[PDB]
Amino acid sequence: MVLMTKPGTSDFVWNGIPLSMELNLWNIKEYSGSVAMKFDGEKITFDADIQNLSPKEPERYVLGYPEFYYGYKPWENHTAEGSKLPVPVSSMKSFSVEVSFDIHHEPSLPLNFAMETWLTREKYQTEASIGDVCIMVWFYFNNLTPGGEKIEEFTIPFVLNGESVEGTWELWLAEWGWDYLAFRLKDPVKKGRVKFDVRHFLDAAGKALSSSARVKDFEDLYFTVWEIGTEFGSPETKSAQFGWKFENFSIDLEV
Ligand SMILES: OC[C@H]1O[C@@H](O[C@H]2[C@H](O)[C@@H](O)[C@@H](O)O[C@@H]2CO)[C@H](O)[C@@H](O)[C@@H]1O
Ligand SMILES: OC[C@H]1O[C@@H](O[C@H]2[C@H](O)[C@@H](O)[C@H](O)O[C@@H]2CO)[C@H](O)[C@@H](O)[C@@H]1O
Repeated sequence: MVLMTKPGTSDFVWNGIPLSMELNLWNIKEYSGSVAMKFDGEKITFDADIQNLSPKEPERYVLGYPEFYYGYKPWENHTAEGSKLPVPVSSMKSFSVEVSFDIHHEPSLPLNFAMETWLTREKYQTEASIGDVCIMVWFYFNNLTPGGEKIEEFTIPFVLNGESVEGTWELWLAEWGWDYLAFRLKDPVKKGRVKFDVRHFLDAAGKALSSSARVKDFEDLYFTVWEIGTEFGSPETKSAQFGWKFENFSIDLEV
């Protein structure tokens, strides 16, 4: 069992897949109270009951992103050993991700259940900047909209509780220090099981960025990681009570 009760990263293995879990309070300057993240071989859980919160940088809006991930997270210059990522986007034929989740939170708290990747020009960057892309996939949100503005909608299939459905995904785009693309499901799901192919979101992102002056050759970027977690907070959030459980994780990367 892996148990963390303060910010940090631990590597673990879940049904043979090497992963990293990060009790990530990246934009919190100070807090009081409790946080706990645990992996027991079958499930990863997170719980927070924190108060006296203030952000390091209110311009970043959210306060943290407790998560787990497969691959190399640029910002932490970290990857567990044994991951098949990073690989160039062009080499990915398909990348299936499956997980079951159950999110709970006080009603007022800005929060999402979001997955993400970082597409970078070089294989092991320690930051993203102009020319790089962040792609997020939001399956749930509460009192939180993605950054930038909504530009498009895409119909992309996924399997929900074992049934193939067609989701309608809003695409939000922001041009910051790097390009931010967030796909947000229009019928959010707070608890369930999802399976989907990341290649559909890479394809949509490539089309959306086809006329970009900032992103040069999208298919030559490196797909570095797949992160799964919950962003939370806004610049006004002073306390946060929420938690989640993830189970039934599997992936199939075909390169
Ligand atoms: O900016 C560096 C931190 O990024 C964190 O990821 C953020 C990202 O910057 C946002 O634009 C959006 O994609 O949500 C992410 C999660 O909140 C990263 O988790 C931190 O480790 C970095 O310090
Ligand atoms: O860290 C950036 C953060 O942005 C979040 O969206 C904010 C956005 O930054 C702000 O300019 C706008 O006014 O409000 C939204 C929130 O509604 C975005 O939700 C996160 O994914 C992203 O991490």
